[PDB]
Amino acid sequence: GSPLGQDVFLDYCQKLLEKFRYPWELMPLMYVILKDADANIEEASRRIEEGQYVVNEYSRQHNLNIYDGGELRNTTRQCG
Amino acid sequence: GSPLGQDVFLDYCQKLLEKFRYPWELMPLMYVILKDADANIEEASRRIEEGQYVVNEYSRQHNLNIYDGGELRNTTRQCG
Repeated sequence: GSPLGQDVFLDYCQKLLEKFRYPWELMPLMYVILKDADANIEEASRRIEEGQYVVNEYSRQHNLNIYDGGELRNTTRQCG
Repeated sequence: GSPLGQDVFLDYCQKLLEKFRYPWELMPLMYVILKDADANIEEASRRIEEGQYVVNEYSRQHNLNIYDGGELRNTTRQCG
């Protein structure tokens, strides 16, 4: 009787949170994700990443990144 | 992969972001959520909210953070 159920659903989220090093204010999102991923972190963690990769890749598609990329070309190589 | 149609998936993701007024770094989450909610914001917005309520509701029950409105801070107060 001491171990409840809902508290556990949050436990799993606590991991999906510390793993992605997210602040404590993003708990409602780790909650829905696990809610859709059958709460299987091994599955949900595979979604967020596939997500980070999307967002991070999406932008790099429009070349809208003034970071220190440095090496940036295609096909063979311009000349530098 | 599958560009064009992918740009829109970000359009919905954006609303889910501005509506909850989330920073630009939480796009990978608004991405997974819509991915399972058929990307139907009207369907996902129901999860996140029900999510904010869970975390928010789950907290006021133990009075963890939810803003103290008092012992929050102090900095200084040497008036007299």
